[PDB]
Amino acid sequence: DVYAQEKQDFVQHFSQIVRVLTEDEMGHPEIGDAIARLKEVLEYNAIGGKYNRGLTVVVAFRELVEPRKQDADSLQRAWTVGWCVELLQAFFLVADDIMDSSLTRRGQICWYQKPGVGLDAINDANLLEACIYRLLKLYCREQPYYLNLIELFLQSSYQTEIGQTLDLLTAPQGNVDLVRFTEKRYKSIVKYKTAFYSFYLPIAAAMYMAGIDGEKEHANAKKILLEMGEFFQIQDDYLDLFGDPSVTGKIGTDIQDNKCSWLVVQCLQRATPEQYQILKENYGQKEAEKVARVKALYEELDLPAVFLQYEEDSYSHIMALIEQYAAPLPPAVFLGLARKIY
Amino acid sequence: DVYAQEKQDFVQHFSQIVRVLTEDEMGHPEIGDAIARLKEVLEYNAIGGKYNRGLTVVVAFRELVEPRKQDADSLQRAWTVGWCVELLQAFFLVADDIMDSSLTRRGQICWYQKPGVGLDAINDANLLEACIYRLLKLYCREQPYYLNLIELFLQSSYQTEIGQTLDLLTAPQGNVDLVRFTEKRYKSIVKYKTAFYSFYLPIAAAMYMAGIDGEKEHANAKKILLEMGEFFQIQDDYLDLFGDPSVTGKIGTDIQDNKCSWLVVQCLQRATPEQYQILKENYGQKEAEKVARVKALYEELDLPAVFLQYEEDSYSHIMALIEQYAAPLPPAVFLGLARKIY
Ligand SMILES: O=P(O)(O)C(Nc1cncc(-c2ccc(OC3CC3)cc2)c1)P(=O)(O)O
Ligand SMILES: O=P(O)(O)C(Nc1cncc(-c2ccc(OC3CC3)cc2)c1)P(=O)(O)O
Ligand code: NI
Ligand code: NI
Ligand code: NI
Ligand code: NI
Ligand code: NI
Ligand code: NI
Repeated sequence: DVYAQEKQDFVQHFSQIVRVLTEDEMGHPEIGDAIARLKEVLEYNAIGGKYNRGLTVVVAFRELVEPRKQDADSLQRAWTVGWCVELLQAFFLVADDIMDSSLTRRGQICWYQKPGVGLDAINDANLLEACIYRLLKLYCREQPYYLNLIELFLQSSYQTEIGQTLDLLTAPQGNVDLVRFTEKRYKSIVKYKTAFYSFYLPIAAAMYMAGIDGEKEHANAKKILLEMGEFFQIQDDYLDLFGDPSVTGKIGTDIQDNKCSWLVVQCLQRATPEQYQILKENYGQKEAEKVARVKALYEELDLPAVFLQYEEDSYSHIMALIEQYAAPLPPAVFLGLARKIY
Repeated sequence: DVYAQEKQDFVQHFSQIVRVLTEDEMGHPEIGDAIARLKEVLEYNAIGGKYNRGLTVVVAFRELVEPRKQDADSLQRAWTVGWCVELLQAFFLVADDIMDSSLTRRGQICWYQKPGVGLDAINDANLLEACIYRLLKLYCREQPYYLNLIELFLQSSYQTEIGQTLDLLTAPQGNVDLVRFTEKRYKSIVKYKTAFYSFYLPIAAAMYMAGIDGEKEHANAKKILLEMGEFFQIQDDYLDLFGDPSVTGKIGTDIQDNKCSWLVVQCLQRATPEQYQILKENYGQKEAEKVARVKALYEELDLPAVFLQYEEDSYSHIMALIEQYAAPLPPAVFLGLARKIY
């Protein structure tokens, strides 16, 4: 597994990231305390996940750059850009966990729930975002791809934010409207909130670093990657209720938060009138017994089986897209990523 | 007054900003509802202030670009970049108002306090930030200053965020430590949280648009502008307690929020032991009668008089800095801005 193989060098590069994002400001001692908070923020919120998004930059870089061009410095830049993706994820999750009223993340209490943090986490999240552009400047300003990367990160953030807006719009608190939860709406939400940044961004970043900047190449890659990302968000939704939190590292809130989850969409597609009313009466509310009734209804409708069938069909479809669209990139770039997520 | 003179054309350019930040996504109808929320967000949070930061870009542009180079399109770009500064301010204020537990802003309820908004405002604030880079791309991508502007905005955001971190660190909730509130610490906080983005950013943006990209020119401008910005934040702190909210458009929260305000710093400098204990017992707490005791102590110490004397000395100092550092830029660039704020 090329990911488990690159993981150790990638993870060890973190203290170098933290050191340069502190060292860069030691010529201004007056911001010492702020920089110390930044370090706490990075340590708590950028470490402890699987690193799949950042590692995808590194793995793809190795597979797209001619081995003779992979010198020490280029590899440093690839690990930094990987870490930029992870910092973006860290920004996103800190803010998302506040907006979703989440409890735990990567097996520890959400940053905003720590005593003494609370809504100061809004600023911390944004500092994580700023660090991306500081690293890009420090490591990539002289490279021909510098502006492509800055623009890719900004664009990906805008897309992701538009997706979060749809997520939040489709899920008003205290307001049960199941008529909004359609398959068409679900697909749009997950394309924007998740697929672009989790799948397109890291590969595209590696493509740009390899000098692959053509509009058609990027469009073909994106065809595969946005579909992979849709599957990934369906799986996240499934695991929100049916996943083991000792493995997922977090407690699900989608039912309580009135979310347009893939589960509720599949539920509505299959439910009788009587089952629809049950869902209506119990969805979107904090009460544990109401949530349990929703989970029981999903179990009654065999949604776990439906998901396992979906995962098989999705995997086959993604593989067919790789056959259609991978060239001229090595298919391994996409296969290695599919292996991680399926 | 050159500001009141440019204000109308600037403010009318807003519906064009809103139209291009909607029109740009009409080739993706699936995000319609998100774009509609974005429009509400822009209307509520980018309109109703004095527009001093955005107008400074426009005024400076007119004074720094040779009149023969001020064609229709360049002026559009100057109004857009002005609006970028205002969108940055909109991002900042939406998030700040949440973190400060504020009630009103520009004479209406804070966006996050509207029923149905609440912490979804975290995402709205970030969308405002994303819009900056979308406008820069749409209007300035072909210009030689495009990367300078992207980098200036990102840098200014990072500085501002580091300043907000210090603000929040120096003001822990439920925790009265007046020993932290020193003059040295106060200056650092306000340089970073306010001076860079409110004063340096808009002028620098105009400088870059005029092709003035030299490190020394920018450093000289910054010497004036960071001091102006310190004065501006002292004044904001004074008005937080002593300003008329029908004029400021907002209710102050600095005492309740345990802030390192210029007022509390001046208070500590002058207070007897007995007055120190009063401050200690009453600062940083929600109770209206405690806040009132703090205000009474500041009045007992003639802090309003101290502020009026400060404003006179600061104005003279800023004018002396303009004499030292304005050349070769027209002094009017700095004088017009000083006139607005003093
Ligand atoms: O990991 P989680 O299951 O919490 C998922 N988290 C997730 C997935 N995709 C995008 C985001 C995201 C991105 C930006 C956000 O806010 C921007 C201002 C920060 C919030 C959330 C968050 P979700 O809540 O969608 O089920
Ligand atoms: O207008 P206000 O009096 O509320 C002032 N607002 C203000 C002044 N300077 C900087 C900010 C600011 C910037 C970024 C922020 O958070 C970034 C993630 C958004 C929060 C606040 C906010 P302050 O609270 O400092 O007295
Ligand atoms: Ni979430
Ligand atoms: Ni979410
Ligand atoms: Ni989820
Ligand atoms: Ni405030
Ligand atoms: Ni504040
Ligand atoms: Ni204030």
